Amino acid sequence: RTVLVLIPSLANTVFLETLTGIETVLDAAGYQMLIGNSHYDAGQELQLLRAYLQHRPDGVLITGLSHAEPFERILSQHALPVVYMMDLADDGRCCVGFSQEDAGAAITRHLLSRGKRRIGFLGAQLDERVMKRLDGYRAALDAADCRDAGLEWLDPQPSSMQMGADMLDRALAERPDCDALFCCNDDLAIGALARSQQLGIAVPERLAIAGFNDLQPAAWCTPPLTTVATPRRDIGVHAAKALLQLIDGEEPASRRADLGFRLMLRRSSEG
Repeated sequence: RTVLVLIPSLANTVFLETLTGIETVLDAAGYQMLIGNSHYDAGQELQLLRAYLQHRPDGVLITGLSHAEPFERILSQHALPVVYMMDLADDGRCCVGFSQEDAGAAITRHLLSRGKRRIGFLGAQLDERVMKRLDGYRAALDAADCRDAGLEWLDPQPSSMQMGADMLDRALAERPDCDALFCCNDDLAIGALARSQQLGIAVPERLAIAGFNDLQPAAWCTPPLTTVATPRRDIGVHAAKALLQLIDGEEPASRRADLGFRLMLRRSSEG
C-alpha cells in the first residue's frame, strides 16, 4: 500500500515534477506516497529512513547515489526494494536518470556555438550532481582551450534567485569580460538574468545566460531563459513503475534507465 520517497528539497521546486510522476503511477496502483525531505543532508536522510520505518513502506524511491554510511545496511537488513533517481549507478543498483555531465557539456557547447569564449559557471549547494554538471562544462571548455578557474564560482549555500543576482554582481566585478554564464539551476539563472537587465547589460549580445532543469518559470522570463530540460517527471514515472515490479518480484524494463535530456534554446542565449 505504501512507498517512501526521499528527496533533497521541496523549496527549490526541482523535484515537484518528480513527485507528480510517481503519484501518477502509485495512485493507479493504489499505493500511498510518503515524503521525506532530507534538505541535502545525509544525516537527516538517515533519520528519515529510520523514522519512516514505523510506517511499513513496501519500497523506497531514493534521490541520488551518495548516502550515509549505515544507509545501505538498513535497506538490506529490512530487505526493502529500492529504485534510485536522478543519477546512473554503475554497480547494479536499480536507477532512472541521465548524464549530468553530458548535460553540462552540451549546454556549455551551445554557449560556445554562440560565439562566447569567456563562459563562467555559477554553482550553489554543491551536491554531487552539481559537480558532475561542472565536470561537463569543464570538459567542453578544455576541448576549446577556454577553461579558466577565474570563471568558476562555487558557493555552498542553497540556491535562490537573490543568490543568482548576487553571484552575477561578484562575477562581473571580478571578470567584466565574462561573456556567458552557465548556472547550475534555473533559480540562479533567473536571478542573474533579472539582475543583468537591471544593470543595463545586453543579453545575449554582451552576456548570454543559460540555466539548468527547465523549471516552470524559465520559459516565462523576459527574455525567455535558455536551459536544459531534465526529464524529472518521467524519472518519477519510470522509477515508480520499476519499483512496483521489484516489489512483485519482477524484472524492471531496465536496471539502468538513461532518459536523456533536451536543450531548451531561448532568447537569453540566442537573441
